[PDB]
Amino acid sequence: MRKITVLSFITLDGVMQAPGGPEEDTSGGFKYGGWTAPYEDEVSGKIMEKQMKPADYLLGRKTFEIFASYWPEHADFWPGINDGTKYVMSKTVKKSDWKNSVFLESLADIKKLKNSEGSDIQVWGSGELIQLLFKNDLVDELWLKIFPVTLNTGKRLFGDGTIPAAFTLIESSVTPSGVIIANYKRAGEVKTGTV
Amino acid sequence: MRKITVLSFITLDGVMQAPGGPEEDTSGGFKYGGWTAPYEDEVSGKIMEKQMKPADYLLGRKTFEIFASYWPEHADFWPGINDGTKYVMSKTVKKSDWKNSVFLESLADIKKLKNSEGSDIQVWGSGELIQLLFKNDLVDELWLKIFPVTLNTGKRLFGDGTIPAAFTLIESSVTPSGVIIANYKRAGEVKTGTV
Ligand SMILES: NC(=O)c1ccc[n+]([C@@H]2O[C@H](COP(=O)([O-])OP(=O)(O)OC[C@H]3O[C@@H](n4cnc5c(N)ncnc54)[C@H](OP(=O)(O)O)[C@@H]3O)[C@@H](O)[C@H]2O)c1
Ligand SMILES: NC(=O)c1ccc[n+]([C@@H]2O[C@H](COP(=O)([O-])OP(=O)(O)OC[C@H]3O[C@@H](n4cnc5c(N)ncnc54)[C@H](OP(=O)(O)O)[C@@H]3O)[C@@H](O)[C@H]2O)c1
Repeated sequence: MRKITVLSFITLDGVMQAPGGPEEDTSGGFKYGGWTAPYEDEVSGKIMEKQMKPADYLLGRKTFEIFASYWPEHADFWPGINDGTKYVMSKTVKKSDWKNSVFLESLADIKKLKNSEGSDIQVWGSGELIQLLFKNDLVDELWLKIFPVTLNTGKRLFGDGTIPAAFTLIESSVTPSGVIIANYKRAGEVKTGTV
Repeated sequence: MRKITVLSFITLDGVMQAPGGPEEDTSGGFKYGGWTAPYEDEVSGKIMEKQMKPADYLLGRKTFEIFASYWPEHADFWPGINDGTKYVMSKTVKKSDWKNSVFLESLADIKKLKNSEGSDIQVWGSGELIQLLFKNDLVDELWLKIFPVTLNTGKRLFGDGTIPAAFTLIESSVTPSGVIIANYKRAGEVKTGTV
């Protein structure tokens, strides 16, 4: 069994659509593409230069295609995304000219990939796919960056597929710009009591 | 002009409902009341102590009635809520047995209270009222406790009133139990660039 970590940038109110630029995702007429931009410093760059080390990858087709239009030309900056296998969930795509790209189609195939032998899997973007992974408790770890911003609309990290579940805060950090780094571990079932 | 702070206990996915006990709020058949119970410790107690200093209060009727059923009999632990004036939004309750209870019926009333002179206003619970506050940008600070848990359903802090807006992280820390204390300051507009 391989470990699956979901890495995500989110607003205070859990929005994750289009962090990196105004046209990254125009779904719904979303007007705040790029909201992650004003909050980038150099300690953040180091923090997730460590989070960008070589692994394998699991992606929704849309996030795969966003990545495939950029990163094949910037392997200097992120060699992990280019050298590691990228398993992509899609029914409409079967091949890519980006090397080390395998296309899966089912929950069953994701289960086989997790069972199979190989390096730990990273998930980036992939909100819809993440809903599928959450609903089947396939997500072993969460690396979140929470930014000091609220947006009403936009795709959400905790959406349709969220289940009730408990986590452990492995570690945390703060950013000179006001971003909270929070890395959680899956910890079984939700406990209730009385205060 | 008084400082309206909103204080709130939220899950990773931002559920606000019924933090303290299994029957605290059973709207929707919510089965996870008391989700903050396993996560309370000494450090949380001290941070609350600073947050429970004598202030004025602004509540939704429901949260006021939950508070009234318990807090007038425990003025030793939380004096401020008994001594301070409680401004309660309702069209249903015009008077209460609780000392220092004033009942407001409209948005204008909340603004006039804000325009007024007095102790700074604290807001606890009151998710629906909070929605009204957000929609008109009347909230100036946010003191959140984020808990390492996820629940699907439930009343959310950021809901049908959340508006796009920027914040400044004015403080943050972590409890040994794994909760993240994040206090934020309202900071003008949302900025987008290109990473
Ligand atoms: N905040 C961040 O960390 C971050 C980082 C990067 C990107 N993003 C954003 O992430 C978003 C990615 O777009 P998206 O989440 O809407 O789509 P996505 O998950 O990246 O990919 C959606 C596609 O993946 C396939 N798929 C996903 N789930 C499936 C399922 N449960 N069953 C069968 N097929 C499934 C389908 O492919 P087919 O149609 O081909 O069959 C589906 O159309 C964008 O908004 C992007 O800006 C966020
Ligand atoms: N996470 C935390 O920190 C925390 C702490 C304590 C409690 N809570 C939870 O907060 C929740 C409080 O219940 P709630 O959020 O449903 O309601 P609420 O905001 O506490 O009060 C509901 C009542 O307030 C009045 N009201 C609120 N907004 C109004 C508006 N825009 N216009 C006119 N009147 C308005 C109305 O009174 P009338 O109907 O009387 O006219 C409404 O019925 C509970 O679930 C509680 O468990 C959370």
